[PDB]
Amino acid sequence: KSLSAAAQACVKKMRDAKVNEACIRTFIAQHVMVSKGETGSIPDSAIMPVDSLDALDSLTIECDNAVLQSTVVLKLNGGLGTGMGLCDAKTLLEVKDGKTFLDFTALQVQYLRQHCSEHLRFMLMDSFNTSASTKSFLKARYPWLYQVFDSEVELMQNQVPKILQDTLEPAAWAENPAYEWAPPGHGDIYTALYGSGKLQELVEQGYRYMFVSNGDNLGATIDKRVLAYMEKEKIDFLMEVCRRTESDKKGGHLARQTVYVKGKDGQPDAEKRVLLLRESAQCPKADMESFQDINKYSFFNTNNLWIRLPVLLETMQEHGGTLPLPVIRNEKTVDSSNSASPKVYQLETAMGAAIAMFESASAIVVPRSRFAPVKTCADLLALRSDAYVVTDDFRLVLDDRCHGHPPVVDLDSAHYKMMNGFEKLVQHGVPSLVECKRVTVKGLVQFGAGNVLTGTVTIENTDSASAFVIPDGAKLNDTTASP
Ligand SMILES: O=c1ccn([C@H]2C[C@H](O)[C@@H](COP(=O)(O)CP(=O)(O)OP(=O)(O)O)O2)c(=O)[nH]1
Repeated sequence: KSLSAAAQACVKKMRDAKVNEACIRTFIAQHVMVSKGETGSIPDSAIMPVDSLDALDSLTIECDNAVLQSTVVLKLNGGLGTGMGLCDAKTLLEVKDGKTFLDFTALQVQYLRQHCSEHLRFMLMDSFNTSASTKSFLKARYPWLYQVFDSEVELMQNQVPKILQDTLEPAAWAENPAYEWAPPGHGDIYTALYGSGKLQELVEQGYRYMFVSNGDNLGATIDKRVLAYMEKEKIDFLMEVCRRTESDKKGGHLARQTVYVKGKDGQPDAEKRVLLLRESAQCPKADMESFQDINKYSFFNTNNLWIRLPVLLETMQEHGGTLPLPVIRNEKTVDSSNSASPKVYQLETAMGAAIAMFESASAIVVPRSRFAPVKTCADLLALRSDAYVVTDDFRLVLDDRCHGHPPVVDLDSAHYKMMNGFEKLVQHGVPSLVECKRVTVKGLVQFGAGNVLTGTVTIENTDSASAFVIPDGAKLNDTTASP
């Protein structure tokens, strides 16, 4: 009511689409913020760095199994993994030995149900793109999960209209009606859990803790030392972070901020703390130096989050059924391929940003073994290789002969960024990267079946007339090999 015609059009639009009401309430709130000209900037003058945290390696103590019976595991399955040029679900790529990401997860859940807590709950966050494939995979590979897939496993992600930069109205593309919508970031999970009523369901069913992570990350597995830690320190929201390195200067960082509880009564000294998240887009042009200074801001979000659900539900109800979160303003056109299509805004939230929205919240430093996404085919190769190994609880860990360090793989992105070409590289077989510090492939190359490599291994093809084919059983140590 009393909303600008622009907003009113969006409501009307989403109504006809039969869009969940929790999404419309949330999105309009976000639409208003933008319309009022909220910059969304997070300057250094508004924040202080975080310098000390508990480490996961230091905790020894495991929780009892009764805890795990009220735990929910939720993976994010929205991504298409187009970065490797794949038009279906990313989690469905083979990782090791005919097993996909979705395989290792399902097998890990299986372990916990049998050997620890049978009441453990598994859920998935699917986009419209990933829903069918995910269901079809489970129907063949994991019946029990499929059986309930529709009923309590699958949580569908919402879609939100792209608004015109020019009038903030819902964009209209007659060529492709589907391009009028966009996913609202992975922070939509909260809005999805509320409107679907599945938050209310779980809590009523006596489910307290939930662990959320990215599907493409095989580092993220349940660790009972984290659950015990939360119970002991009464934490409602725990964000796993790894250390920010030279490579991570582009990535966002964990920071802290101050508000005050009402009144100045008590000892007039002690302050408050809130933990927030700052993406690069939120940082102003002037503060970009410190932002990339990893000695000041030393931690980044691994997106492995443990949440206390009843508290989470309570919090949303205080704010009228939604969870306010900082809104990234995505500047695009309605059809990304068309440069001359109408310029639009896409409003997106991050799931890690909610940390600042909880009274009892914290951040724990985990080893980078717990942050292992496969963004590229180079990363995909490492896992196929014998450098890694599958455990009896179905974890993926680095073989002991690597002595803690995983083989760096450089692939020529002209040929190998695409999974298509990449498969041709490994077509005849797979090499042994366990003893290989660094491997590099330039130009067009195809591997022999059973080869092995040690130390620095460079493979260069400048000719690029056909492909340099490695002999079977060939061995390369601290060398470059061209034809
Ligand atoms: O909105 C989301 C975003 C991510 N993911 C999952 C899938 C991802 O593995 C992960 C984070 O992906 P991102 O950094 O967001 C990248 P991007 O989603 O642009 O990727 P593709 O273009 O789809 O390939 O969480 C979701 O389930 N929902």
